[PDB]
Amino acid sequence: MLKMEAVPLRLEHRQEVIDIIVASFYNKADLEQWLKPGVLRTDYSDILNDIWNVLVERDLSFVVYDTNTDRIIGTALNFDARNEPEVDIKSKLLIVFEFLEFCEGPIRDNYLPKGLNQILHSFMMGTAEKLNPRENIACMHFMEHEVLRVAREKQFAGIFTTNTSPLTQQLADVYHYKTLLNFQVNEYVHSDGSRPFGDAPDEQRAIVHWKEV
Ligand SMILES: NCCc1c[nH]cn1
Ligand SMILES: [Ca+2]
Repeated sequence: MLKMEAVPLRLEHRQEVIDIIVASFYNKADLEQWLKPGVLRTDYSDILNDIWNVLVERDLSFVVYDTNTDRIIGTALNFDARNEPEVDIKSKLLIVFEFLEFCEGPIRDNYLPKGLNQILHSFMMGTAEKLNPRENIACMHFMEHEVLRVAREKQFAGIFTTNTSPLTQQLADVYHYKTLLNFQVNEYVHSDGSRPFGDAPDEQRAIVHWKEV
């Protein structure tokens, strides 16, 4: 049985967190697959490197250790939704973030509580590549449990995330996240009139989830 411990993010975790996020997203992420070609592994690591110091300073993020091997198997990256760094993104990931803001912005700024320390934004999650399905499932349950604990302990009102894969969408639902938007990703229109995810099947959704704590 997999037994785990959540440790707050520290400055020396940078490369381990990057390796997990890159391995967890590059050529796997459900939105970026439609921007091919031109999704580079360094596009993800460039973003994390720009935000790394503030990410650690805000003290809302954590890694998950396997306490039997003392190695990191997962990580949850969080910010206050109203107090997030903005990075100029020179990569094609900028369209993903603009799409996510298209989903989140209207809901966040007009329907969720105003002020800082209200909305805990679950920004990225990931698990190590070598985890088998039992370990992956267990680590995701452990990270969801721990995001809730951080939210309560840090006195946030709730947890806000856009879930873009079927697994994270279904996990959100069994953890009783409320659906605020279920958007068909192939209908999103970029500023140049194109549809960057237009080739995606009609069934691929971006679901904006919210859970009060
Ligand atoms: N949490 C938003 C899902 C996502 C996709 N790509 C990057 N992030
Ligand atoms: Ca999520």
